Amino acid sequence: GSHMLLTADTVLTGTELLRPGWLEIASDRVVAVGAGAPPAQADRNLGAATVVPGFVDTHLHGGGGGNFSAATDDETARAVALHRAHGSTTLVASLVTAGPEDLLRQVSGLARQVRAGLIDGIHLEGPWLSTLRCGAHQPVLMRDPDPGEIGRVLDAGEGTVRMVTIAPERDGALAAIAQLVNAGVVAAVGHTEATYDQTRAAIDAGATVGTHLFNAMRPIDRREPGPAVALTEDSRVTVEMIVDGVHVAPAIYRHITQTVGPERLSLITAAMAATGMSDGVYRLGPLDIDVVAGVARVAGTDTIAGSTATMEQVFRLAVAHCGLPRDDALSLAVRQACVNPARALGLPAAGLAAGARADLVVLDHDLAVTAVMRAGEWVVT
Amino acid sequence: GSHMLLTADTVLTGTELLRPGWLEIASDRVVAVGAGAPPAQADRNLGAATVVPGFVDTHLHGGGGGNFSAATDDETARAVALHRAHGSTTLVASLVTAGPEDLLRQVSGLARQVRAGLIDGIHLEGPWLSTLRCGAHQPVLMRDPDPGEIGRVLDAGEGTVRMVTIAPERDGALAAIAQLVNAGVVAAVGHTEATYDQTRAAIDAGATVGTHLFNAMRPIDRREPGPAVALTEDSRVTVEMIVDGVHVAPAIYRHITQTVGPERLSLITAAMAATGMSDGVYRLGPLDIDVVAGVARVAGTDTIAGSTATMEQVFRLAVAHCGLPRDDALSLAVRQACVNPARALGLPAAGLAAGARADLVVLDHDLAVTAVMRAGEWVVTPGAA
Ligand SMILES: CC(=O)N[C@@H]1[C@@H](O)[C@H](O)[C@@H](COP(=O)(O)O)O[C@@H]1O
Ligand SMILES: [Cl-]
Ligand SMILES: [Cl-]
Ligand SMILES: [Zn+2]
Ligand SMILES: [Zn+2]
Repeated sequence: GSHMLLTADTVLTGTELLRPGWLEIASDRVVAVGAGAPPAQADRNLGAATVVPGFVDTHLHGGGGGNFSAATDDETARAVALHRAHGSTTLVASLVTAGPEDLLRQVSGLARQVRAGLIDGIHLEGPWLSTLRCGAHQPVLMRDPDPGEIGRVLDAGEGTVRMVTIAPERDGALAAIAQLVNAGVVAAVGHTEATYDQTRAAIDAGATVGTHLFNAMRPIDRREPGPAVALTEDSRVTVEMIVDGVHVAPAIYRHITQTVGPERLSLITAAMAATGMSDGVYRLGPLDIDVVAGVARVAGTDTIAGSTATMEQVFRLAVAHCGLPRDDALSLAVRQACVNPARALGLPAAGLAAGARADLVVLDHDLAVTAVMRAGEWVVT
Repeated sequence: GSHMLLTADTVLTGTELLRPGWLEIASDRVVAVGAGAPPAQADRNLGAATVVPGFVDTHLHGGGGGNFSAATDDETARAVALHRAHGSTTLVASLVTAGPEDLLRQVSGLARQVRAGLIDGIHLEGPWLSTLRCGAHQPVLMRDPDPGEIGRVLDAGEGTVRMVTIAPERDGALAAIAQLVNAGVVAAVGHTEATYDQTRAAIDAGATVGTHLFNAMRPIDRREPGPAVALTEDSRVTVEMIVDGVHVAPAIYRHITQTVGPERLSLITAAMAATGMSDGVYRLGPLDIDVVAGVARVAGTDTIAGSTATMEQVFRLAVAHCGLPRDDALSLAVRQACVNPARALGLPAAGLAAGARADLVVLDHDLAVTAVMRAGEWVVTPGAA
């Protein structure tokens, strides 16, 4: 654009709650943001709306019928369009376990769409995972992390692979974590039967993210705490959680938030390709997924295979279920849905502040998305 | 009575860490506490020792060969003498699940020792329980909480029953919790297969304590969190934890401390009658117990017969495993072993402060007890441990 001055009764910047607030947008940047009456006459008076920074979804597999694992322009476009429509202005595309050949093709294909700007990075969830915690993955393809293949895969992405999930109990997992962190890649722990001690070792080797805490993860036990306690204990780790109301009980979300504090939890969707569509049978990598009432299940089991949630939905549920008063709930959920995930992944600092890119979301009273701006242009006007 | 002046390199009062510190004792009361040099020449300089308030053990079954469930002067005296020598200056004696007539006799007999001053209260850990997990005491006598029997048992205690463990899923549990709170008794949640929702209902009905969190309790599951999460979530609840290194992993104790904060965890021993006994085989109530390297087992079996922890041991393990630097660790451990449990049970607020009873413990640099004072007199005088 050129000159936009927005007002709204509430503006959350990432670190403060402005009531009322205003933002001045020039081209694709925020030039200025503040509380009270605006420094000039406003162009857009949003009224009784809440403005938050754009949502930063760092772990999702598709949407609107599109699968990121397809690594085609059409499927990526329809996934990006749906999530962007719901306020996810930054997206890390996740790949499920795959054979070496398909992995290179998928990484190369997605890396092109990063460079094109459709997605902001690649997450490799697999193949270096535990077969005991596979879920919606093909366990046959999981393998020990080999430093030759890791280098080949990172070479193919040309710096666009941002995060790799590792099962810390596989042979060569601790070397692979060091190898990833030397390449500037975030090492995440997930899909693992690791003990407390093995997860603690992975953290000391440089893992800094917990992949959807409590899902595909050994449970907490009084004598063997398991990975979830190692991950919540260490302040260097940002834990992911899927708060769609299906993957973990809301009281678990509340418990972990209590434990790790406001800066150490990231909300994610793990959205699959049926997000935004109708019910039926779908595809995730090389698997068939039956979505019944929006609940994704691997065809023929009881295993939930991913969510059908957008960041707008998990934001709303975080606010409702975090147990804090409304204003504090909004502030917390903005840290979890915008600030913490961008920080954890080395992404452009989320936040509405002078010089930041103008990515923001307008929420109505019920906290539904009414507008979405990305790079200073309305995606949803 | 005259004023005794004590000095030590470090005095923890329950809220402050004084370095150096001093305390003035008159009769059985603390007169004054302060930092720096004493007001006069001290009657005893404890030197390079750390003084803490007396330990408050709110859940234990015996020690030194005595079972509180015996409800005799001889068994209670032996248990009290053992734990007192390791710094527990306040004790709440626990009874396991028992038959209705045996329950009344045990309560009646322990109430007399409350009135005599050997113990400070009674905890009924049973019979209104409902778990078969390891830790179950006598599950064939577990039964629904009948308000008639509760009134009869509370009457028998003449106000000395301070805590009652309730499994929240039994018919009548929520009513029993309301009945206990109205009678001024603490309702604890424990020995239960209750869901998260059923436990949160018990908390809304007035339960304020979790009986040895994670032990004898449904575990945490991602879709059914179980009672431990309801108990850690609610600020009204003080959770018990047995930190002897065996009942819960040290990192679980850190996790829970990190979750609930410094005010909401109590260290307990759940000590059984073999606590503090030398290696050997012993007749303790209805069981032959074999003690090997301080671990008690029923003779002829590999099965561990419960905790043999003293408050001295759990305090030292709490300081070692809480993951804080030493001074912050001592300050947390004093809250968990002294202030939080006394407050949860409505006991005389622990702490070395003007007006408080003179109950304190002297520890060396290894955090071993070297002296114990209770009501202004040395139970264990410095050097005699
Ligand atoms: C793509 C993928 O792997 N998604 C996982 C799924 O595998 C797992 O079954 C589910 C719950 O796992 P849980 O039953 O251990 O919580 O979480 C995620 O949806
Ligand atoms: Cl997932
Ligand atoms: Cl016990
Ligand atoms: Zn995933
Ligand atoms: Zn007990």
